[PDB]
Amino acid sequence: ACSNNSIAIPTNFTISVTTEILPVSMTKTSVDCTMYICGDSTECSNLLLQYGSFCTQLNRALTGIAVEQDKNTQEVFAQVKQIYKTPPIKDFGGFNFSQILPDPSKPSKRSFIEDLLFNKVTFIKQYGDCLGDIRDLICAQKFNGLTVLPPLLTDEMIAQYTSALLAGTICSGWTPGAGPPLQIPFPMQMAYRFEGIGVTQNVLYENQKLIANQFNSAIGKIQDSLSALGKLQDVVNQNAQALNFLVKQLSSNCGAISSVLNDILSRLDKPEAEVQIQRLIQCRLQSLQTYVTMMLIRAAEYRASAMLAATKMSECVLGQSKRVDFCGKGYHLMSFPQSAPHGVVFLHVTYVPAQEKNFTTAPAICHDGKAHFPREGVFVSNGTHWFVTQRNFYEPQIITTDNTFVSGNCDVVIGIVNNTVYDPLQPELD
Amino acid sequence: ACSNNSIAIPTNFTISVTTEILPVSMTKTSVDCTMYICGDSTECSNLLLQYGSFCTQLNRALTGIAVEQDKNTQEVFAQVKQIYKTPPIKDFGGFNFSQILPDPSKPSKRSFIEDLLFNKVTFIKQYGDCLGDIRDLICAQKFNGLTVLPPLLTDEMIAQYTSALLAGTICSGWTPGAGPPLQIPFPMQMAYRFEGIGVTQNVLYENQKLIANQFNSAIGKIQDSLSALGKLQDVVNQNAQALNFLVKQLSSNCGAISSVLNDILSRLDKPEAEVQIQRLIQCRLQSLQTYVTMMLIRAAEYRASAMLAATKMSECVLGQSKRVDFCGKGYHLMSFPQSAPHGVVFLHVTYVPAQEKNFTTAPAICHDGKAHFPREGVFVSNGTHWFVTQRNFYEPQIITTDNTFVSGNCDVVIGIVNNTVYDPLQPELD
Amino acid sequence: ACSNNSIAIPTNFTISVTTEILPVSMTKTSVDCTMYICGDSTECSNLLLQYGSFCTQLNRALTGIAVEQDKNTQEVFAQVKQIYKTPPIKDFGGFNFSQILPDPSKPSKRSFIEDLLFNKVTFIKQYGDCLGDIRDLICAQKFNGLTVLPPLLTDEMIAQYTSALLAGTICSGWTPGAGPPLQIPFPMQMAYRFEGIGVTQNVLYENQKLIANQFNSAIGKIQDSLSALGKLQDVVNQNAQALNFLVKQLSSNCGAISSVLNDILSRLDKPEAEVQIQRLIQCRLQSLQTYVTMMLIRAAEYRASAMLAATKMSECVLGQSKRVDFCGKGYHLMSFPQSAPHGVVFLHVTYVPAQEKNFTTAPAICHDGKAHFPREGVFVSNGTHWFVTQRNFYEPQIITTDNTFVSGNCDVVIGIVNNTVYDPLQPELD
Ligand SMILES: *[C@@H]1O[C@H](CO)[C@@H](O[C@@H]2O[C@H](CO)[C@@H](O)[C@H](O)[C@H]2NC(C)=O)[C@H](O)[C@H]1NC(C)=O
Ligand SMILES: *[C@@H]1O[C@H](CO)[C@@H](O[C@@H]2O[C@H](CO)[C@@H](O)[C@H](O)[C@H]2NC(C)=O)[C@H](O)[C@H]1NC(C)=O
Ligand SMILES: *[C@@H]1O[C@H](CO)[C@@H](O[C@@H]2O[C@H](CO)[C@@H](O)[C@H](O)[C@H]2NC(C)=O)[C@H](O)[C@H]1NC(C)=O
Ligand SMILES: *[C@@H]1O[C@H](CO)[C@@H](O[C@@H]2O[C@H](CO)[C@@H](O)[C@H](O)[C@H]2NC(C)=O)[C@H](O)[C@H]1NC(C)=O
Ligand SMILES: *[C@@H]1O[C@H](CO)[C@@H](O[C@@H]2O[C@H](CO)[C@@H](O)[C@H](O)[C@H]2NC(C)=O)[C@H](O)[C@H]1NC(C)=O
Ligand SMILES: *[C@@H]1O[C@H](CO)[C@@H](O[C@@H]2O[C@H](CO)[C@@H](O)[C@H](O)[C@H]2NC(C)=O)[C@H](O)[C@H]1NC(C)=O
Ligand SMILES: *[C@@H]1O[C@H](CO)[C@@H](O[C@@H]2O[C@H](CO)[C@@H](O)[C@H](O)[C@H]2NC(C)=O)[C@H](O)[C@H]1NC(C)=O
Ligand SMILES: *[C@@H]1O[C@H](CO)[C@@H](O[C@@H]2O[C@H](CO)[C@@H](O)[C@H](O)[C@H]2NC(C)=O)[C@H](O)[C@H]1NC(C)=O
Ligand SMILES: *[C@@H]1O[C@H](CO)[C@@H](O[C@@H]2O[C@H](CO)[C@@H](O)[C@H](O)[C@H]2NC(C)=O)[C@H](O)[C@H]1NC(C)=O
Ligand SMILES: *[C@@H]1O[C@H](CO)[C@@H](O[C@@H]2O[C@H](CO)[C@@H](O)[C@H](O)[C@H]2NC(C)=O)[C@H](O)[C@H]1NC(C)=O
Ligand SMILES: *[C@@H]1O[C@H](CO)[C@@H](O[C@@H]2O[C@H](CO)[C@@H](O)[C@H](O)[C@H]2NC(C)=O)[C@H](O)[C@H]1NC(C)=O
Ligand SMILES: *[C@@H]1O[C@H](CO)[C@@H](O[C@@H]2O[C@H](CO)[C@@H](O)[C@H](O)[C@H]2NC(C)=O)[C@H](O)[C@H]1NC(C)=O
Ligand SMILES: *[C@@H]1O[C@H](CO)[C@@H](O)[C@H](O)[C@H]1NC(C)=O
Ligand SMILES: *[C@@H]1O[C@H](CO)[C@@H](O)[C@H](O)[C@H]1NC(C)=O
Ligand SMILES: *[C@@H]1O[C@H](CO)[C@@H](O)[C@H](O)[C@H]1NC(C)=O
Ligand SMILES: *[C@@H]1O[C@H](CO)[C@@H](O)[C@H](O)[C@H]1NC(C)=O
Ligand SMILES: *[C@@H]1O[C@H](CO)[C@@H](O)[C@H](O)[C@H]1NC(C)=O
Ligand SMILES: *[C@@H]1O[C@H](CO)[C@@H](O)[C@H](O)[C@H]1NC(C)=O
Repeated sequence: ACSNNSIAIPTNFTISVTTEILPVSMTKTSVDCTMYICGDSTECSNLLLQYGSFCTQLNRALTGIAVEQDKNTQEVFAQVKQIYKTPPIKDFGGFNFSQILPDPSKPSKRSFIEDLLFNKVTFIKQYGDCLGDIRDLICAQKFNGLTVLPPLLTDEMIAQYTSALLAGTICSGWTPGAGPPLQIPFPMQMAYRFEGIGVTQNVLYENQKLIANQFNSAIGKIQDSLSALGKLQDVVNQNAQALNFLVKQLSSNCGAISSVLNDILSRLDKPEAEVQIQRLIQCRLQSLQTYVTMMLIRAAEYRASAMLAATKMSECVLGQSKRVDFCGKGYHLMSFPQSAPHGVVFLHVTYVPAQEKNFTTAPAICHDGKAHFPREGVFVSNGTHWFVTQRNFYEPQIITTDNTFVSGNCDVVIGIVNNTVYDPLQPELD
Repeated sequence: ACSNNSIAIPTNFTISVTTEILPVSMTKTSVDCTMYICGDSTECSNLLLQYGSFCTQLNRALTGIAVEQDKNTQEVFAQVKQIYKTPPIKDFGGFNFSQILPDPSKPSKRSFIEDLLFNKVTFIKQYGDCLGDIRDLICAQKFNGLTVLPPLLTDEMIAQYTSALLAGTICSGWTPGAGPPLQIPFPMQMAYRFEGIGVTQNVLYENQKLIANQFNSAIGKIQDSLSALGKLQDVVNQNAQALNFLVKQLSSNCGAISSVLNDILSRLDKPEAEVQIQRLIQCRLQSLQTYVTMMLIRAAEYRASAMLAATKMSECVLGQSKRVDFCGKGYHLMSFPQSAPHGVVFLHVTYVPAQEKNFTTAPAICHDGKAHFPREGVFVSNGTHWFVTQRNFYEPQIITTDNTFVSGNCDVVIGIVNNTVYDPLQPELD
Repeated sequence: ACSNNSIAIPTNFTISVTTEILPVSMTKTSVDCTMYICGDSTECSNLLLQYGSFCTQLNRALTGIAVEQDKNTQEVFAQVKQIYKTPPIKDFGGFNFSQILPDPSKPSKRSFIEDLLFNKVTFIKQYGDCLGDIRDLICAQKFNGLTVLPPLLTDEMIAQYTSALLAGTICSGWTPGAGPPLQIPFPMQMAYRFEGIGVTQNVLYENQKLIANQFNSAIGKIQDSLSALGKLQDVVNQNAQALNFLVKQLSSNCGAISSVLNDILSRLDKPEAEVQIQRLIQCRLQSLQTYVTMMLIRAAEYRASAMLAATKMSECVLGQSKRVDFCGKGYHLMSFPQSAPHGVVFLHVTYVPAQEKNFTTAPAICHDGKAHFPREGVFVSNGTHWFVTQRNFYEPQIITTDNTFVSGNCDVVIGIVNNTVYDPLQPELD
């Protein structure tokens, strides 16, 4: 049976790394509603005009989406204006960051891990294949008005932004609480990260070798850990399917003698063709409207993700959020962002307690008619003596008048025990 | 008239409980577009195929929603992997939790309060009535392709999750800052919750009886307080209305001689029936598309709520958020989650100051040419003497050299007063 | 080259003000689907009924949006129940708030800045022009079923709410951590805002004149700084465009002999008119459905913004969020909300470090075989002597036994230096 004076306190700990993947953006596309609905046909074009402004409005809606996609990327990545140069030391206290930092030997300045992500995530190809030089109208005709737009920010630009966000200000002064995760005086920076989670400084300095070894090992595990990227792979598959719908639907003779305008204008009287053409226009218009509606709703989902990604970057990467399970499970220490196809990947570094054991505890200690409360932390018994220590790491200290405060009375507190508080001044007087 | 040296400090306080209700999920449904649009008719089916892939795509969209609904529930509740057993003490320091914990005597292991919520919130019935054994195709035909899907997680499973989230780790070691709201050494756990809002430990230990009495009373009020659940009742009513739309619309002869396929095929020539059938297909398709669009938009709303509910659970239940009015109005102490039909209910426990009175204050005290600033809290005057105390509870202490720090000069600070700081060492030297 | 013992510490600072603009709400509108689709025509009305409940459902959807718009406003502004009176001092320690507080001499009780916003942001007019007395049906007919609804809360009411939120509780007791940004004992309130960002109290009291001067200057800059409000101007333009779509589309003879019902009923046989009318109904219905869909999606965007605005108000205005870049860039001190057309404007006051210089640092100091760690802050070298100071403002203090704690050993910490720790008791013993 469990009693009401038993506290579990960790005697050891480990450092772990978890991965979060967010779908910041999606491929920018545009559909020319006039070319999609009507091909090389004057009769179709004139009939389409008689249906009013539906076509024009749809172009507007899709354009707005394409613009938002660049806004999303900028809000997430364009937060730092640093250039980012090259660190001439390559040693941050035994810590290995060579796998998260840009590799100078590569064509594209990506880190090893970023490259793993890049080569993992796989209509758009066909459009890309018809182009290469700068003929967009030619391809648009081949693809029935469906075109693909370039991003505002290229892969190289994003890599530069993440290099600035991750490290940036390596050289020219450490900023303990006002800058990127990676800076030269790393051992100290960490000391003020442990403190931020209720772990005193000595814990880091006395265990630098163990901690660095655990950290370096954790990174290696991430490379093998990386399924995994299905969350971003889904982005491409979902968008490709939507485009496939538009293309296939053009072959549907929606109550029509055919799906080909030329086979309606030919071998058919004027008013007969007008009716058949109108039927195809009505169906193709309905199809396009369905597509656009789906894109508007989907785009909203990606916008929400982009906002979250930007928020987490500010609070997890360029800060130390204390929100539970917000920057990963456990006690947040830091985050190292990485670029990825259509999204951002965060490597969250957290502190995890280990090897807990229950010790006997008490509310307060009665010294001489007065109740002494712990200034910080808890009181624990090792079976023969009472000590005062912290909650996130077991390290008993002698209970003295400088570790407690006095309030109320011995006869008021219920869980009061009889122990002795040490007065450090008496030996100095004598 | 008010002066510029008047600070209001609470001399008393109360503990209050507020209720938050969130619509985490909605009933999972599915519509067979082929059966809905076309019944037992070959002619209708063939004509529907001529309209392309519209029907297929709509099935896809609705299926995606049904899946998301289980994801939403899992993100909110499936955060803890504890089993949750039975506490053999039933006494947490005079605190009564019998009304929030599962009742062993019930068929369904719900708490008393959970049961109140369960029996408060009230097409779906009719479908449920035709089934009972496992005949789904038979009902689907009766209900024109409209069917209802079961949840991944049953009510019993949710009750178990909330039991783990609320308490879970009652026996086998208290985890002061790394576990559920309810653990055996409750009086102490609370001490470190009061501290978390700037209220020193003695406040709790000297007032355990009053605090427990207020807490127990507050819970009783909640039972009578529980309108109230309209927020979740709306979920059922909104969804039922949407389904009613689809059913009723089938009776609309949208520019047709009838709304019954059999009355079109009968007493009508082949090409005449084809036209009339196409008109009904076009209308029924438009109706179904309207329905699906509404479900996609609505589903997005519920997804946002589920994400918020999950976030609050992590930060309010399995932590102590300091975000203002995030976990309820006042100073957050803890939260006790409860299950509910189509949602989650949070009972937020907050600290509320009472019986404030304004005292005269000052920036700093001049002792001997040097300005002494409060180490923590404020300086106050009782009319004849100056004392130092905290801000969230009035408890005057003697101003000593250990309660202040020295900076600047007496002649620099504007709101400087002439008082005396007590030096605790002199009596020891003499 | 940079070394691994260099810390940049600010020797000066400035106070800055940034502006955030949020689109809380949008104009409430309603469309009478029956009047829009069918004008003064019995034949059109009867044919519309034959299409079922589409028309009715659309009215429902738009109504729901109009209601949500008032909910959005209430959640953001209706958080405080104070009356707000008049401060008879007009002096908060040299700080000038006359430009953010309501001006008693104006017809509408707005602040100067609020008035700048009001007169900056510019179908709806035409409807507003036909009315003035309370004839809504007359205008509705003139505008083809398109009407405009009044807000629940008028401009005056909002101004009163923001006056309560900004100041409210000026007279009758200061509430250091439980009330609005503006209260009489401002110099002290600020002291506990600087402390909240790791800046000790003396920093404010010794620099009141400089700080007040910077603050007052910053406000003047905002007036000239106020493009700018494009974010809210877009709200009107986007909504106006959507309404223009509905109006223009009524002129489209969507496969019809005309767009005028009277020109179809006249000079045409009964069954011929029925067909032509049905074509117009189908197009006008499709147009209305398109409009409503766009409004539902757009409304969701504004709902998200309203929720964010309300959240920030609680955490930024009625609190001191520590979330990075959440309440503005830099260290958050306070926020002063202002009303605006269709939205809310926040003036964020932040602390920004200035004039940094790198000092030489070290992990710990070895005194006599034992390692002394800083109780708070960092150790720095001025080139000849070691001092201990804080991180957000350079102010060296003598390193004493009361500024450090002892842990581990001299021979364990790597970055250990040989310095002397001062013992303050020896001079008292002698
Ligand atoms: C805390 O846990 C770590 C990891 O288990 C312990 O480090 C291991 O110590 C053993 C014995 O010296 C070595 O053989 C292993 O190689 C170490 N592992 C690693 C990754 O270095 C550490 O000793 C434990 N600390 C305490 C106080 O028990
Ligand atoms: C940091 O990690 C990198 C990558 O794991 C290490 O580089 C590898 O070192 C081994 C051993 O010499 C070689 O066999 C591999 O071929 C190297 N890989 C690459 C990509 O160069 C690097 O040595 C580690 N540095 C430290 C200080 O631990
Ligand atoms: C609780 O801690 C105390 C202090 O470390 C332990 O007492 C010491 O035990 C060591 C090892 O036998 C002796 O060399 C010291 O002289 C003892 N000091 C004192 C003041 O007695 C004590 O044994 C521990 N209790 C338990 C159950 O482990
Ligand atoms: C803690 O110390 C107090 C004070 O010495 C103890 O209380 C006394 O106990 C004796 C023996 O039962 C009584 O005769 C005295 O009258 C008590 N004095 C008071 C003021 O109560 C107390 O029992 C000790 N507690 C423990 C656990 O040792
Ligand atoms: C703080 O407020 C509480 C609640 O009003 C006070 O508790 C009451 O005290 C009176 C007088 O002893 C009793 O008759 C009531 O029954 C108590 N109420 C409850 C719920 O127990 C408490 O005394 C006040 N504290 C102070 C210092 O004034
Ligand atoms: C905790 O609350 C429960 C429910 O209010 C209390 O149980 C009730 O006790 C009264 C008085 O004996 C009975 O008349 C009711 O019939 C009981 N209700 C139920 C559901 O059992 C319980 O006694 C309270 N326990 C404590 C320690 O306060
Ligand atoms: C301010 O507090 C002081 C200290 O409690 C009060 O002075 C004491 O008053 C009591 C009751 O008359 C006396 O028994 C003590 O001897 C007094 N102590 C001292 C040092 O004078 C003082 O009266 C309070 N002032 C007001 C206005 O309430
Ligand atoms: C606080 O103490 C200071 C120092 O004793 C007082 O300042 C002196 O006041 C006398 C009388 O007006 C003057 O003659 C001295 O020249 C002043 N000395 C200085 C350095 O200013 C001060 O007035 C006292 N304040 C209060 C409120 O008692
Ligand atoms: C911190 O920066 C402020 C602003 O630059 C300095 O204030 C200026 O000081 C000069 C010299 O006395 C005056 O001529 C300017 O008019 C002041 N500016 C303002 C706005 O008042 C301040 O002196 C600097 N502090 C330190 C220690 O260097
Ligand atoms: C606070 O700011 C207001 C507005 O800038 C100041 O009022 C202006 O004062 C100047 C100088 O006397 C006049 O020329 C302007 O016409 C005034 N404007 C208005 C709207 O009244 C006010 O004096 C400032 N107060 C303080 C203490 O700085
Ligand atoms: C580091 O700070 C110390 C203490 O202020 C400086 O030493 C003082 O310098 C002043 C000006 O020359 C002398 O009047 C004091 O007597 C010195 N005090 C001591 C203990 O030497 C020291 O010069 C500063 N070092 C540097 C490089 O600026
Ligand atoms: C800090 O003080 C220690 C202790 O005096 C110094 O260590 C000694 O240095 C001398 C000279 O090299 C050696 O002969 C002793 O054997 C060392 N003693 C120990 C325990 O190591 C240390 O060198 C000093 N460091 C600095 C930077 O002054
Ligand atoms: C609860 O604590 C009291 C006081 O120490 C003790 O007497 C009682 O046995 C404890 N309960 C259990 C089940 O151990
Ligand atoms: C608590 O004590 C029990 C009994 O010794 C033990 O089985 C359990 O593992 C302890 N809890 C922790 C966290 O060590
Ligand atoms: C503001 O404080 C000063 C200094 O104590 C005082 O002289 C003045 O009367 C106070 N103002 C009011 C209205 O009381
Ligand atoms: C502040 O003082 C006035 C005057 O005595 C009083 O009416 C008011 O209630 C006091 N404020 C508080 C919070 O007690
Ligand atoms: C890093 O710190 C060590 C120890 O003080 C020093 O010897 C080394 O030169 C420093 N590295 C650089 C590049 O200054
Ligand atoms: C760091 O030192 C270098 C070299 O003197 C200097 O150029 C740089 O400005 C310093 N960093 C800061 C923040 O002052």
